Amino acid sequence: MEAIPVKQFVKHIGELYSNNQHGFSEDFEEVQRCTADMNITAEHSNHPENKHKNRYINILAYDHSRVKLRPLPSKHSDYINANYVDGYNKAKAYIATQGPLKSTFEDFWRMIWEQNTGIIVMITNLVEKGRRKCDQYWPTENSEEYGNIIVTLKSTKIHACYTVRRFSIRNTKVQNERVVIQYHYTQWPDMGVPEYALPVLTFVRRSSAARMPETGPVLVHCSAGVGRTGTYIVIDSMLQQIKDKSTVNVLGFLKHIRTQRNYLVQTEEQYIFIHDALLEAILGKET
Repeated sequence: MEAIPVKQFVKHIGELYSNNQHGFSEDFEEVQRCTADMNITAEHSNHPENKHKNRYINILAYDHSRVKLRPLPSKHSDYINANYVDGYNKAKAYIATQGPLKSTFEDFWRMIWEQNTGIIVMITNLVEKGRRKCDQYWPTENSEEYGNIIVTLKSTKIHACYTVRRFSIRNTKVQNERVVIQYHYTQWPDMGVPEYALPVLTFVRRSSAARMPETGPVLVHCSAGVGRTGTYIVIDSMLQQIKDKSTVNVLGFLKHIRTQRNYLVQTEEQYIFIHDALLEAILGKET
């Protein structure tokens, strides 16, 4: 599949790092240019009624892959800045989305309900170095109402680098009650990428393993829902590919998902960090 054997992975890393990381720069420029001769529309994102529902004006939801809310008894009531994103050998394994705004809390929770999503992966802090990145769309304790969905915090589990929050959500218009587990990574740096890949590895595996059978896509968000979100999706997907085929196709998979949401894996640093992480994962398994 134009993939690399796991055994060659270590060697491939060497190459990409060699010659002042020329390999990595080529690869990421290819990722960046892979849309060059593709115009992917995001028209609903820029409809006047929907512009306030985007956290970042340049981070849009491609029309073709966007998650649509069921329309309401409400012109653009169907829009949320969210896109289906493929996982390894499974279409629409994820919903990549922005960290919701106060204004989109209802949309966000309704999407989770309507998509049969049971896992939230959140890869941001609410505020970072004094900068707002994400509004708190869950109750600090007990219940909160977001439109037709009431969210009850049931249990919280705080690890070194991530917090797990077990929520019970109920649709007041509907069974009516669903468990939704948020895995909240809490140690992503203000700037750049994590120095140590292992906590991120650990986070991916546990959050990934929480995906239960016959459930809707896992929702992954950070602030904008492209950089860290894209990084998560690639690491998780490639770990599945390694498990399933003992191969890796980071460049191939990423070029693919770039068509489904804009800027997934937003930086070359993120691109390299993916490789570091898979390297550590592979060398972990080897021992």
